[PDB]
Amino acid sequence: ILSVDELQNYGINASDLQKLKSGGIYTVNTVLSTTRRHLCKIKGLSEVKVEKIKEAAGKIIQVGFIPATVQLDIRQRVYSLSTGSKQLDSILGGGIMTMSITEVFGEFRCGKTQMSHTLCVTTQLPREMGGGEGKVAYIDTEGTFRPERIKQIAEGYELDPESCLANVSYARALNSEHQMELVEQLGEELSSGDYRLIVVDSIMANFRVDYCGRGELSERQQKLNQHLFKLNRLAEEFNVAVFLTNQVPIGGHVLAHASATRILLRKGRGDERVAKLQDSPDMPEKECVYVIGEKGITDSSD
Amino acid sequence: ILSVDELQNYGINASDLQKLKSGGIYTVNTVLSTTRRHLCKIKGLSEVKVEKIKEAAGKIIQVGFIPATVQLDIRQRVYSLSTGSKQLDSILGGGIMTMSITEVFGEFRCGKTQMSHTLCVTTQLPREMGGGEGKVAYIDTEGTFRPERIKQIAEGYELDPESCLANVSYARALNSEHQMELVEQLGEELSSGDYRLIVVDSIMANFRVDYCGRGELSERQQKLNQHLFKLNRLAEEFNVAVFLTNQVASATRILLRKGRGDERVAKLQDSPDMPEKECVYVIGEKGITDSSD
Amino acid sequence: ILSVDELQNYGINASDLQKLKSGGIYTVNTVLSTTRRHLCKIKGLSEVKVEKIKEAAGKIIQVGFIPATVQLDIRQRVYSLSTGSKQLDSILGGGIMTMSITEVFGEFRCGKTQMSHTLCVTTQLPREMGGGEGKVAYIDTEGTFRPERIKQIAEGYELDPESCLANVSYARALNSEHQMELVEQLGEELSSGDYRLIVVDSIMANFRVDYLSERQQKLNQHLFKLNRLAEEFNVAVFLTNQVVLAHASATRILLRKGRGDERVAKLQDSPDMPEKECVYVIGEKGITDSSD
Amino acid sequence: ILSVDELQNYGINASDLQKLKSGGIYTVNTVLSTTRRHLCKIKGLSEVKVEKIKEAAGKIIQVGFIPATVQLDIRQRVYSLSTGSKQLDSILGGGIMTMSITEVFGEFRCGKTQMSHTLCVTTQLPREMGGGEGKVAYIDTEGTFRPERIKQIAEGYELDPESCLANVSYARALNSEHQMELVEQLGEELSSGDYRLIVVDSIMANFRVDYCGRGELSERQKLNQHLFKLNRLAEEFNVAVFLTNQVQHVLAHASATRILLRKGRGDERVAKLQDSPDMPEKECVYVIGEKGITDSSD
Amino acid sequence: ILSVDELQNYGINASDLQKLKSGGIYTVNTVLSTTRRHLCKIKGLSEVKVEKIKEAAGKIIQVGFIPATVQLDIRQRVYSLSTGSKQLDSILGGGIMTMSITEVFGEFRCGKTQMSHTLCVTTQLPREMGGGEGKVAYIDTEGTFRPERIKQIAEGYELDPESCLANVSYARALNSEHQMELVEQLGEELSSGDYRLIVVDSIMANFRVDYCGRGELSERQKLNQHLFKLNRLAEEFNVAVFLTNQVQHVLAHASATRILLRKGRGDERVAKLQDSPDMPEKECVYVIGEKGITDSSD
Amino acid sequence: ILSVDELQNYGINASDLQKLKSGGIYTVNTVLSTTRRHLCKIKGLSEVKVEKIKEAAGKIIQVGFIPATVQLDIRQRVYSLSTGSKQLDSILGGGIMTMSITEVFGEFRCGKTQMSHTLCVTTQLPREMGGGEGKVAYIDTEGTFRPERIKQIAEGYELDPESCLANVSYARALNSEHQMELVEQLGEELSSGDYRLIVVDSIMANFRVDYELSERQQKLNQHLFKLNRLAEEFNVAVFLTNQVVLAHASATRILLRKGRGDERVAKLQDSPDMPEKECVYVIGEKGITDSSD
Ligand SMILES: Nc1ncnc2c1ncn2[C@@H]1O[C@H](COP(=O)(O)OP(=O)(O)O)[C@@H](O)[C@H]1O
Ligand SMILES: Nc1ncnc2c1ncn2[C@@H]1O[C@H](COP(=O)(O)OP(=O)(O)O)[C@@H](O)[C@H]1O
Ligand SMILES: Nc1ncnc2c1ncn2[C@@H]1O[C@H](COP(=O)(O)OP(=O)(O)O)[C@@H](O)[C@H]1O
Ligand SMILES: [Mg+2]
Ligand SMILES: [Mg+2]
Ligand SMILES: [Mg+2]
Repeated sequence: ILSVDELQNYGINASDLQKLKSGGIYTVNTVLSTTRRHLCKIKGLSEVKVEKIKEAAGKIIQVGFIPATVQLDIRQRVYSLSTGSKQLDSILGGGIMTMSITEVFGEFRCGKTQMSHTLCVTTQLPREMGGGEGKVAYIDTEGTFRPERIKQIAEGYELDPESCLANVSYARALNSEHQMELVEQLGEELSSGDYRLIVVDSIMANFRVDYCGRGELSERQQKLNQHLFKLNRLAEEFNVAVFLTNQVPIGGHVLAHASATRILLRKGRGDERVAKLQDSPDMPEKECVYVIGEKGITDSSD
Repeated sequence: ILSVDELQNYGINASDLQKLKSGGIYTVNTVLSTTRRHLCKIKGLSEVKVEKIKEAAGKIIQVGFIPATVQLDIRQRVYSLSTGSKQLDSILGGGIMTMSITEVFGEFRCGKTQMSHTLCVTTQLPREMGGGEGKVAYIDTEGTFRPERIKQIAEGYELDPESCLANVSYARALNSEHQMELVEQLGEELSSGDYRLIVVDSIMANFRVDYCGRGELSERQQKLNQHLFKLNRLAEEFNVAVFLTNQVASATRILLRKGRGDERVAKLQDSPDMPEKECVYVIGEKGITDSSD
Repeated sequence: ILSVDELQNYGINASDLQKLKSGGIYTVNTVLSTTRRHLCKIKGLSEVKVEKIKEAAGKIIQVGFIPATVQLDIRQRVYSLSTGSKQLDSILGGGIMTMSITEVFGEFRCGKTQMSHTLCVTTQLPREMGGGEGKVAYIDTEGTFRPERIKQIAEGYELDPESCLANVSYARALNSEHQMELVEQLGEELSSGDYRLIVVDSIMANFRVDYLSERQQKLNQHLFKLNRLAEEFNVAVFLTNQVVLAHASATRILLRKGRGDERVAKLQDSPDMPEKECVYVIGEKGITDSSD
Repeated sequence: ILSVDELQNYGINASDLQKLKSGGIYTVNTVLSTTRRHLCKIKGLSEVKVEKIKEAAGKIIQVGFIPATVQLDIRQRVYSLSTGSKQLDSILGGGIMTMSITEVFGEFRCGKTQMSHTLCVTTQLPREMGGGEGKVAYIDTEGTFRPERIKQIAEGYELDPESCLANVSYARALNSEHQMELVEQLGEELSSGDYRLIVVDSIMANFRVDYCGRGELSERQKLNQHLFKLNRLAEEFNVAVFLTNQVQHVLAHASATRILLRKGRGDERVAKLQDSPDMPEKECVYVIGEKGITDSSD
Repeated sequence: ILSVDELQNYGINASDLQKLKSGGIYTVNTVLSTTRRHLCKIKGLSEVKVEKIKEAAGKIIQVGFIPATVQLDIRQRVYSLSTGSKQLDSILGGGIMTMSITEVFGEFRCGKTQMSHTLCVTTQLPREMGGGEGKVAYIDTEGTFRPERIKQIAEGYELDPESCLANVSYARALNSEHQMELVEQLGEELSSGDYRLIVVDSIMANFRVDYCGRGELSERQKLNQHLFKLNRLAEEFNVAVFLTNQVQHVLAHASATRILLRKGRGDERVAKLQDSPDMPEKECVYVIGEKGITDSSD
Repeated sequence: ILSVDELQNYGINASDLQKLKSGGIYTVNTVLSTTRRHLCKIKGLSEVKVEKIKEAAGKIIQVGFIPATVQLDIRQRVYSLSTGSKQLDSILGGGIMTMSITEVFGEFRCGKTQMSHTLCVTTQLPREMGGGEGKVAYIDTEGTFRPERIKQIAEGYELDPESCLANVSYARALNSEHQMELVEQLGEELSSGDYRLIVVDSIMANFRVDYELSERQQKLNQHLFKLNRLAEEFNVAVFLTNQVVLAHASATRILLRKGRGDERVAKLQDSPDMPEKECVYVIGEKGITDSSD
């Protein structure tokens, strides 16, 4: 990831960089992504500075027409974060992928928060065993974050548990607007390049709580759009997997279109649970079997 | 617990604070957890002043990304409210957890009211003795409260019956609605911060009789739901444990069944910390205990 | 127990009092225990009107978290009415308990009616010897009520017979609907607050004849109304039953025929006391101990 | 006893009264007793009509809580029908009491039919000597109703025998359903208020024959309905119900009081009060003489 | 395709040619297409210079009235790019046709991106079997372009995956302004004449987010200019512009031919030729197999 | 039709014919129609030459008030170009009229291009069948011309298709200025006199993107004036199509609309002489045909 600071040599004053920081512009990728119209309304930014900023930013990263071979090289750098269950890793083609949006959904009691915790613990695993070796941002919209569970699963994975606990980040989304403010503020944390996973558990809870009654659902939806859009944008810029959790599916066409990958969970026999991929741009629908044990989400044979 | 007093020296007028008091906001955590649109809905509050109130609340304590190590340090303050049964304490990690909602259901004469009384007495116990050394609030819907039982249990644990009987604030939840605003007006009581337990027994007794007939169950549900929602949030910022009793949203769920003779069986259904287990208990002179006890 | 008339002092027109009394609301306690939704169902009352009447009633008597010492004090006024036998009263903690539903059941002629008469006479006794010093409302469904038995037992306890008879308010329930309307009208007569006991003998002798799901729902409504009335009016509602209803009754006792006139009373269920059994007998003095 | 015709002046036309009488309702007490649902089953009656009928009946005779002194005054209207033997009258507290069911049972020849004849002849006696001074409805399920015995006992009680015979309403029940049809047509002739006793001798003779096999024992809830109807008329007409039964849980709970009849030494007979709502168990000695049941010493 | 570099020897210096390159004019056909008023807007270009450039370009290729046999010969140079399913090719009369705008639209998951990848590979096919034997210009507006998918489909089409990927030129459009800047800069790369297809998947993705509120619908004429530029590129460069649209008027006018995609039972998919310049409305069955869009039978 | 070559015997040298031909004048009719001033603006033609040419050419045709005695004979020289639909020709009086500009307009997919293609073939037919037995000039501004469609329609009419394409001269109008150049030097091709139709499809396509309105209509009216005179002295029909000041130039106007289902409506919006009427047409393999046919 390349931030906005390293622009000092290209002819950008510190005042303009600070204005970009205040506007939520923390990296070159979001400099390119943000249009000149949206760049203009940034506080303190003129209608002539945004252009020269744009040509300055265009020089660092080659933004143009390229053969698909270098595009394959680009997509080689996304990480297939393991979801704990090896069969669930295989069915998704490696598991949750960074730079893309993946949603898990189902009834209550189906094992979603446990999937989130398993991702939080395995995301700090290095390459070649399903980890990304990158930090995690957890948004707790349900107040259900249990750090001792993360330490437990870390002991299960034979890693220094205190390190795993310090690496994972955490926020308690007290309301939908607090969650929105948090996802908007992720700029200066994701800019450092240490974070390679955002997990929201759940995504819709505060939206359903704050917005009640049919007279504001559309409002919710469009806010959701922005929220979801930002998440997707945050996925594409900093190369982080966005892992949503939702109850039931619900979210409508808005969430169906926003979510690139979708998984449904349902109960099986005892602690055995069964999952169904429902939508994905790479793989067809199939089935998988998992269990919730002392080390989070694993295979039944584990 | 950080009440709304610390807004005054941060740039908030006394009239604004009193309006917040009328608005149901009595702690810094509560105002930090209230939506701007929700905060301006309070009568006498304009949308311009709620913003400055919000950052005034935000300066005293930060809300956002905090390393999970610090979140674990914060979680370390929670106290396990001992049920009185050492084995049942073990199967729940020391008892009822704070910051969360506990629900108990089963057939009648299964000890749920006895469980409520035992928690109501053990809450006064100091730390490392299964209690938070804090006060109790009892919200009675079935009218089965017996202060004589609290005195008896305080005798059983070698506690002053008058002292434990004194640290219990009691109120009858006559109807479902009255239950709603009796839960709503807990801000004043918990703003002292001494409280560690709130008990409602039973949760569904008032709602089941206030809304009868399949013509309104749906709306009845959401009523109950919003009630539950408040309870859930009412459990978090105040570091209290809410014990809900049910008759046959809740973070913990327990089933109680009648066993052979005078013993009963306890089973766990839902928990965000430990898997389900099984246990046995009796109702001795000190309340719910182990059979050998 | 305070009538809603003090509510008149709070800027409230007499039409409100008449409407509340017509709707079955006869005391500030009933106002506090009645919901806005059901109070609006009363003809002539609007939503804001019900809101203001409720807040005025709450201004009369506060309903909120009080220290439990005050709850013990208000619990001290709870009356323990002797059943006539010292053993059963001891295993009951001092007799029957007000603010609660006591149900006794057993075989045919286990002494349920005789023990109902003993409860009818003992409640008129003052405190310090297991009484309640007040009147008793006797709802009879099988036709087994006998004033002469009450007179004889009252003479046994060495008190005026005719005053004892005039001290009991009796009603015969002909069928289930009459049984319900009687307990509905109990509020008006109990608003005076003199009564202490509500005997129903027996609860479902008319429900069985008049009818299942509708019968069960109607009986559930009946028992709920009885329980609410017992809670609000500081009276013990004592039920008898023959051989669902356990849900409403706070305390349950089973009666078994023994050898000859000897009878066994078993505490099958209680909210407070443990499972204990005892022996009693029906004699010239009513319900007495086996040695007595 | 106030008939339903007393509702005519309260705002009810004769058509509704006739429709009520068609359903077996001849007394305002029966109007109050019958639930609104059962009154809806009456042909030609609507829910509004049922409600207004009930409201009108409530006003003429009040139902509500009253002081128990008034209830003692009401219970003072209960007759004590003489059994014929003074000691058994003392044991029973005055004899056979109306408003309740009295059952007598025992072996054959104990004198159950003779007891029924004695009651049918002594009910006609005035008060203050054990009589109810009213008519008696005899139902014979055995063919043993002997008017000559009634005449003989009436002559024994120095009373006109012809009036005694004319004063008793005799019916012969051929089978069980005929016996029922009799008991729920009894409402018409009981409305006159002249009857104080309903003798059913016996209650089991027709049922033990008309129903045979374990399949029909469950059906004989029909007997429950029969006995409930008898108790209802006993309550709402102030008449004693004197049932007769033989020996070889229904009647145990249906009958308010019970008596065993047993054979003694020689012609002596013993009557044991097995159950009674208010009296304790005792035993009496009696004989069956020319005047029916009589004290053994006399 | 003859680049404007053919004007250097006709009496135009290199500076004017370089300015033409900077002005977006890269072909003599592009010179003839555009009006002199548009050339005079270019910095450093005067009216006389513009006129002499137009005069010189007119001599290279004639623009006048010719017999329709010659125009039939010219129309014989269109490319019939197979869609992937032979049935839909028969419905289209040869599949995709160049010098035209083909717009396929449908709901999410319908298979517009899969068909775009099938097109990226099948255009590279030599002709006589449904191909175009040329490069592809892929513009992605949603991040859904999978090079591995093209690799796998090309392997299904027994081709070298590495060269097949090297031919297609990919561009990720972050926002609408970038998407446009890309489409006008497409003129420089298209001047080689190697390309046969320009995929835009999807056309309206950046517009739904870069413009919000009823105020900016009027500005979202800029999209019309975008589509006009795409149409001009397709007309001048003998390339087929294949658009993708998401469903929930002027856009319909811009596209020469349209296809609508619908989901059927199971994985069966249906394609309807909603609008076509010279074909009737029909229905086709297709599936997304290991080699992209293909017939349901195979 | 007689070209300016026959003027040479009047006393005019061949040294001035080429420059006047470069000025857009190729026939004596164009000489008479044009004014002295417009000949003066032509480079190389002096005022003496301007007056000499016109005075020499004017001794073949007179100018004055005209009773209709002889014009009816000249009026019957007008051809009736069949549209392909008997009903549509009937409401149009037998088909598209020459000596005038016919304009059809409609929204997207109304069949205007198909109508132009059909009219390219029906002209090939002789008279007494709705044709003109002559060439067709197609000016295309949207790129929707298809010689294979002409093939199909000519096959439909039982005609030689290769000859039919041989008799259709095509020209693609890239922009408005090239469109006007095509129109202005179209006279040199029509000087042969064998043409019977001129198709411009569509007339407004180039101007809507090239153009500021004042100059747009200023140029458009000149374009329409030139088209109208071409149609006038060349005995050809100018067929224009429009997508939905033009109405004044076009003598006949037709609206094509999509009706219920696949039915299409051809309303006669405006005609110089015949009343507004109604028709239904279908685009078949033969081009434009009647709904029943
Ligand atoms: N510390 C633990 N060790 C083992 N299992 C646990 C632990 N904590 C929770 N679980 C199990 O994880 C299961 C699913 O939890 P969770 O993911 O929170 O469900 P949800 O899908 O509702 O979020 C629970 O049934 C519980 O038994
Ligand atoms: N990598 C793949 N390999 C095979 N089939 C695929 C692949 N990706 C998607 N599909 C199929 O195509 C469908 C989605 O096609 P896509 O072009 O992404 O739809 P759209 O563009 O209309 O949203 C999937 O449901 C699946 O059937
Ligand atoms: N060869 C053909 N045979 C029959 N109908 C056709 C043929 N070609 C096109 N069409 C019909 O003609 C219509 C196209 O009309 P078009 O000429 O494009 O009008 P416009 O130019 O006003 O858009 C299409 O809807 C199509 O159904
Ligand atoms: Mg969860
Ligand atoms: Mg797509
Ligand atoms: Mg067209």
